[PDB]
Amino acid sequence: LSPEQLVLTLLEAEPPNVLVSRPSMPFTEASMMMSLTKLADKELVHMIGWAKKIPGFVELSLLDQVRLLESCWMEVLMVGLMWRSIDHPGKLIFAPDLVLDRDEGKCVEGILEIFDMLLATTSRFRELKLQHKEYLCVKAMILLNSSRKLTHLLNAVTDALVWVIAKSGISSQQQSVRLANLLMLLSHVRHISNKGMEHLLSMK
Amino acid sequence: LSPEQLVLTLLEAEPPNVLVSRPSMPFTEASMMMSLTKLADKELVHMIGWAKKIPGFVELSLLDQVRLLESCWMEVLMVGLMWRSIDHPGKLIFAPDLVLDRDEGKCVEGILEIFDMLLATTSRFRELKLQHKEYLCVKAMILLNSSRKLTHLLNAVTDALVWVIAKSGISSQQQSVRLANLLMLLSHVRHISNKGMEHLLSMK
Ligand SMILES: CCCCN(C)C(=O)CCCCCCCCCC[C@@H]1Cc2cc(O)ccc2[C@H]2CC[C@]3(C)[C@@H](O)CC[C@H]3[C@H]12
Ligand SMILES: CCCCN(C)C(=O)CCCCCCCCCC[C@@H]1Cc2cc(O)ccc2[C@H]2CC[C@]3(C)[C@@H](O)CC[C@H]3[C@H]12
Ligand code: NI
Ligand code: NI
Ligand code: NI
Ligand code: NI
Repeated sequence: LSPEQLVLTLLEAEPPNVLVSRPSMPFTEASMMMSLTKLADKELVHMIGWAKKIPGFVELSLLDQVRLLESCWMEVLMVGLMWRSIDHPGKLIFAPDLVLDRDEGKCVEGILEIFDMLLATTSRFRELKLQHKEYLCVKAMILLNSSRKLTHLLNAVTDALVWVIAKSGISSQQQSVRLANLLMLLSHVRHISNKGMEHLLSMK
Repeated sequence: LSPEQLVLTLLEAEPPNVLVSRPSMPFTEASMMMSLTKLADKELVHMIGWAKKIPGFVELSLLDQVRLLESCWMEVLMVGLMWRSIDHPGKLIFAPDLVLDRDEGKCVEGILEIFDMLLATTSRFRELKLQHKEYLCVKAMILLNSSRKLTHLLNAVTDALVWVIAKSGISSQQQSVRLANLLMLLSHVRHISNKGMEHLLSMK
């Protein structure tokens, strides 16, 4: 498979959006957590089908498959949330009809800071002018950077990210730099996922 | 400062080694933890002077300075340990005269698995044929990838890593790939540092 072809299959593998909605009345700690939780449940179902569409993922052992989805699922969700909210300052686009204002974060104890960390990282991706095609490779690298067919798969995604950056036309050095900047941003997603998780544990 | 000049100052900023030694008798949980702990203490002193030699680090606010050293110190220590043990399968080179066999890990409860994670990541760096000059930039990127003079500093280190990879002579695409592989290895160091820390907490 060529890089371009790898990208095209990732593009077609995007999960469908989820059918949700904001309760008409003002959010409460209960209804906001109820909404986020139902949303994630449906996204988690679609995430499994998405990973199965990544070229070579189903050829991995069932155990490795489950292992990857299990250890980086909050990260895959957050980066999708960031991509969706990239062009909307102060807003988190959890789902097409589940758009939350930053200030709504005070509706839940301790979610405000997590919202703020998501908004900041999203702003960095915006400043970097992240492209939708680079978002697809970066998302697949989060799921896979955790040995043999796996390393092969990661390499393929990496060559697909490099091909996408080459098509932007900047210089060779600026292409390396851009690569380094995209990858260093994923470690920020890792950090916010760890805090979001602890935020969940203490909560439920 | 040119990339080459940035590298040369990092090279001269390497901390001096520490004066330590193995107790003559066979290690016990107490004497192994005593040795590791004294070693780290002295390395932690030298780490502070090293960071102060990174071009632009002292111009950062005192608060940011302390913040960086405080959040990624175990990572900077582990990557130095990995570099030192790169050419020695089954051995962790904690210090010139503090060389531990893998099997000595059973001398302390729960250290065996941490030793094993360090040895595995070290083997990956060996397979990648990590160069000492790339090790210097990667180490400085761990300390700095955590806004303005900081971003400037990180960019400078990144351009220094890219310059070092260009001098290896591989193709443009293989240079991007190599960059992506070095950076993805640092996230493994992050993970082992988290486990080593928890291992310490539960312990002391
Ligand atoms: C997909 C395969 C893995 C499935 N496995 C093994 C699992 O364990 C899944 C476990 C399901 C966990 C149920 C809880 C659902 C998570 C909802 C996340 C909830 C909804 C959500 C949705 C997104 O699309 C992105 C981020 C987020 C989270 C960001 C961080 C928040 C704001 C935290 O601060 C509190 C609420 C969290 C948000
Ligand atoms: C430098 C500025 C930061 C200083 N600050 C704010 C601090 O808090 C420093 C705190 C000092 C912590 C004291 C404990 C010393 C750490 C010794 C680490 C101990 C020695 C050591 C030395 C290395 O050069 C590399 C890794 C390592 C660790 C690897 C992971 C191990 C094997 C764990 O599984 C148990 C022992 C750990 C090893
Ligand atoms: Ni569905
Ligand atoms: Ni939009
Ligand atoms: Ni000294
Ligand atoms: Ni050696």
